[PDB]
Amino acid sequence: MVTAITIMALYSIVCVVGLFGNFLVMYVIVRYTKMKTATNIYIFNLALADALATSTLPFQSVNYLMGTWPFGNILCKIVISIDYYNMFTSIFTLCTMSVDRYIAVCHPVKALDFRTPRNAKIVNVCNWILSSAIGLPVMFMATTKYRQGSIDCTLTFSHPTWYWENLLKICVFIFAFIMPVLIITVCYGLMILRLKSVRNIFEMLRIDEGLRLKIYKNTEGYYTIGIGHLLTKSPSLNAAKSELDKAIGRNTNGVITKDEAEKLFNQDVDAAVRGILRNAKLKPVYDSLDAVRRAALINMVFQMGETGVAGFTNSLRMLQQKRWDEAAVNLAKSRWYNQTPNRAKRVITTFRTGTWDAYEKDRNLRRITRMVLVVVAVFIVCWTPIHIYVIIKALITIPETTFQTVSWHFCIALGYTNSCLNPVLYAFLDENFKRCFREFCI
Amino acid sequence: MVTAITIMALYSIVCVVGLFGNFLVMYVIVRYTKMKTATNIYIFNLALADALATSTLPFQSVNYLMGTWPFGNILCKIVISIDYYNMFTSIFTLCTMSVDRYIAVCHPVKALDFRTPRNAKIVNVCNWILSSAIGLPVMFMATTKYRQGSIDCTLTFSHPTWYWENLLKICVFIFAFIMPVLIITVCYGLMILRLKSVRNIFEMLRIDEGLRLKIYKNTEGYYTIGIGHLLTKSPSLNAAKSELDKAIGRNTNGVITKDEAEKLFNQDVDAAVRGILRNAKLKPVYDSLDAVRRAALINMVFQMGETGVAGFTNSLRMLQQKRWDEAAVNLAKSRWYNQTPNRAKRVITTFRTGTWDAYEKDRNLRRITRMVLVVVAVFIVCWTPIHIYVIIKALITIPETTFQTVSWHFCIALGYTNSCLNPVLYAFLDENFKRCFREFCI
Ligand SMILES: *[C@@H](CC(=O)OC)C(=O)N[C@@H]1CC[C@@]2(O)[C@H]3Cc4ccc(O)c5c4[C@@]2(CCN3CC2CC2)[C@H]1O5
Ligand SMILES: *[C@@H](CC(=O)OC)C(=O)N[C@@H]1CC[C@@]2(O)[C@H]3Cc4ccc(O)c5c4[C@@]2(CCN3CC2CC2)[C@H]1O5
Ligand SMILES: CC(C)CCC[C@@H](C)[C@H]1CC[C@H]2[C@@H]3CC=C4C[C@@H](O)CC[C@]4(C)[C@H]3CC[C@]12C
Ligand SMILES: CC(C)CCC[C@@H](C)[C@H]1CC[C@H]2[C@@H]3CC=C4C[C@@H](O)CC[C@]4(C)[C@H]3CC[C@]12C
Ligand SMILES: CCCCCCCC/C=C\CCCCCCCCOC(=O)[C@H](O)CO
Ligand SMILES: CCCCCCCC/C=C\CCCCCCCCOC(=O)[C@H](O)CO
Ligand SMILES: [Cl-]
Ligand SMILES: [Cl-]
Repeated sequence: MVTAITIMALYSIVCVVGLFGNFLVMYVIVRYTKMKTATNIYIFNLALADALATSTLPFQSVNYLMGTWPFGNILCKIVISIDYYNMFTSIFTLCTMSVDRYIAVCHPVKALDFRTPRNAKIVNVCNWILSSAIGLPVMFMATTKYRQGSIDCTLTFSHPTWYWENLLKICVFIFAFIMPVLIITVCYGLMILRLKSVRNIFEMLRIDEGLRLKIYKNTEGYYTIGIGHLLTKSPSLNAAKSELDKAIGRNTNGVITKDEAEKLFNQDVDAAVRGILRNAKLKPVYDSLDAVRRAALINMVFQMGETGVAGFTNSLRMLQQKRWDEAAVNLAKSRWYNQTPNRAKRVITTFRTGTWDAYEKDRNLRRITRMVLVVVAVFIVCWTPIHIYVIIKALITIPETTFQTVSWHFCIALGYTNSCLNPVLYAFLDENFKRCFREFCI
Repeated sequence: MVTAITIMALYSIVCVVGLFGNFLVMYVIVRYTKMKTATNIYIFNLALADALATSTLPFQSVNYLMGTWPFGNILCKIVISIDYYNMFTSIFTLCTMSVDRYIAVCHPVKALDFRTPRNAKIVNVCNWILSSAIGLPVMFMATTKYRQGSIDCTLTFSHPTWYWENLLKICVFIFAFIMPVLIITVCYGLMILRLKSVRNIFEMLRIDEGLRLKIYKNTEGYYTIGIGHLLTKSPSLNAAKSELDKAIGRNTNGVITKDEAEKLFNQDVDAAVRGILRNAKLKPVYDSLDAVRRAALINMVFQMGETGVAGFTNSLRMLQQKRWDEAAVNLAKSRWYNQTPNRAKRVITTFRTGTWDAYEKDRNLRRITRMVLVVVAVFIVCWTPIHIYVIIKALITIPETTFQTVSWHFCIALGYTNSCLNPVLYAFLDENFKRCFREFCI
């Protein structure tokens, strides 16, 4: 029974540090207002699940040693239910984390709208409901099975037993393993696919304008669609939809496609460059610029039009003579800046530096992405052997040796060990987290 | 038997366009010297497999219609063997493609060494050997099974039959589905993790120097290790290993760790900046520069040392006065340029532009990565339903309805349809490929 006792020891470490760590994490998330972010809401869900599983650990270890389940019927139902709930909610939360990461990175303008932590709370609730769809019947079908001279807290079914058992094994195998992993993989691939640094004007302006496929009132309150493409001053939707129909050639109903937006984009960019070329105030300043600053100029022409950018005589003067800090200061004193300060700040920085540093993303995204990725990898390493082992046993017979039981309980074990591994990871891969940890320690 | 006839029609389309397409692809790869790249070698392997499966298609359709296998014993063995070989070699090739992509992107300096197409050919061979480990016994255990009034080309086993059958199902399920998908996922995650554009000096210099963890003779023929960190002029390894031991503090034996290289890196970068600061010729030119050009200066000090970069009076003059094209031209006429032209070209471009455009990667990488990613996604969409369906049937009983057989043969069908889907994809996601296609068409 050395296996049983080593299981007890290992499980004691996992239980103590697991509970301690997850309680610490949840408490920290709840307590500080700085710690309340979408990522941290998801992390909270994860920590909750882990805390529950670890809570059920000590009852299992004494089951190992006694050879019986003393704790009754209801507590058993609770235990198994918590087991399944953990298995589901964990990987589902990892999924929502991968999706949220993908959104935060590949769709920043859209990200700022719905990446509020309340949405993370909502999707966490939905996670728990979907998981309730499997967890509740498991809680119902769990009971105490009496045997010759022992007691079991197994999940039992009516005849044919192997049927319902293996059916459950299928459902968990598809929904709690295959599908979520596939979703994560798609998120990652799509992420590599849609992530690329900004070195040109087209990328630059999309950061400034965004991809909105429906007609929306802009900052100035005018009906707009695509990437910053303006339609009409009038408030009526038809005069905007008919202009959209005119710009496209087919009846839009107020909705276009990505290719139609990209096509609408390129013509506006060239129309801006064209407009510059026919302007005797702009065209000279145009050729005096490096590509980065030339892009900044097109950005202004894109926004307010050629006639408006024409009346920037002194800023244009300073630009043509290459007086950068002078021009930047003068540009910051315009009504343009007063209207759209953040965008103007980026463009002015582009004029001043000749570098793209006003656009390139913060390192926070990279750090959090790294964190989530590593967490996911650890989870996969911990849960893959058991998910596979179960399916294997379900459909073939294994030559009973001590090695079989050792490997089996080892897989179950590490499957539980993930739960105590998690908070330790939060410390290393997150600076605010290790900061909170230090605040609790020092 | 409408199912059988529609299967025949569908399979005729898949067979004709599949064979045509894959033969076309393979021929194009073989014929042109421009088409011989690592990516295209992998693609060749894929096309080969697909061509084989499609080759086995027509024999199956007549099996559907006749209700018997007329084609004998050997041809049957061939068919099933080809089936399994396709299933394995395809996804293995996708794996090697994801790995090669990851290498090409995240380790360019290392990439240029072993991304020769001969290595792709070698790994293709190994792919076929690993796949031979499962394909050969399948070819042996395949035979003609006679029944009441029909004939089967099934794979049959001795008693217990379900045991060996389900065992095979397990092995294919782990090795031809789970594990490869996991490997791909790890490649993608690691890719996002190690991919980031260049905006600072540390990234810049790593591009120029590379991460080599063993002591190697550099371009100048001196013993070097880490990121461009020099050791000794002497040819003896000990005097280099002892210097490495001295630089680290523990006995290295000529091998360090990534953290030790990164630490060795930061001190050299600052030592360069320090050296500049104590130089009355360099320090003035230092403060006159924007961050990008300041990085270029550190790059030179890193390479040839403070004393060498001191004797660039005229280039330094032109730099301080901000005469960029002048300085760039003058720098290109140095013995520095004559020695290491490619690196010097990048640094000079950095001095001339103030932008990082000499470092940012080619769009070819992005395009090919996109291609491979999309191919992989399509494959997953095509092979997932059947891989799952098989496991399901292996361990539970399905209520026999027409819907069951329809869905089943539909899954098998699309599983075969991937093979004809592939070459069409090569046309869209690759410009050289659609160019070859046009050369064959127009
Ligand atoms: C059925 C056959 C059997 O031997 O039951 C004793 C079976 O293996 N059910 C598993 C046992 C392991 C399990 O309690 C674990 C691991 C896991 C993975 C997959 C899956 O289908 C099943 C399981 C569980 C339920 C979930 N817990 C999760 C904790 C990490 C260990 C049963 O269902
Ligand atoms: C065993 C039970 C059965 O009903 O045999 C008739 C079984 O399902 N074996 C599968 C049938 C399908 C199969 O011929 C296909 C698909 C596939 C996927 C998984 C896997 O384990 C097995 C298979 C094959 C062998 C591979 N081909 C690949 C072609 C794309 C269709 C058998 O083994
Ligand atoms: C790190 C991850 C990806 C690896 C996946 C682990 C899986 C594939 C490995 C790890 C441990 C392995 C099991 C260890 C013990 C046994 C008992 C033996 O009599 C039959 C094989 C069997 C059932 C193995 C099946 C495959 C197995 C479950
Ligand atoms: C696109 C990919 C990721 C989706 C995965 C497809 C899988 C999960 C789906 C697609 C078709 C589905 C099968 C369709 C037909 C049947 C017969 C039915 O009596 C039992 C369910 C069963 C066996 C389904 C099992 C699940 C199934 C195999
Ligand atoms: C059996 C388990 C069932 C789990 C069901 C889902 C619960 C988990 C969902 C979201 C986690 C909550 C994070 C903290 C915000 C709410 C508490 C702190 O409150 C706040 O600060 C808000 O502003 C107002 O509530
Ligand atoms: C039953 C299938 C067994 C498959 C075994 C592995 C074969 C596939 C491996 C590599 C693909 C070859 C690509 C073309 C290069 C060799 C032919 C063209 O030759 C060349 O041009 C070379 O320079 C010299 O050979
Ligand atoms: Cl960036
Ligand atoms: Cl780049």
